[PDB]
Amino acid sequence: RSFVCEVCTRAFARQEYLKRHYRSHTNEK
Ligand SMILES: [Zn+2]
Repeated sequence: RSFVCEVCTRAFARQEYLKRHYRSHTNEK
């Protein structure tokens, strides 16, 4: 199954980009 960022509900082609992408959520409000 694909991978969507429960944060920005953004989907990616790979979890990698997600895991990392999450690193950009360290401070997002
Ligand atoms: Zn996100």
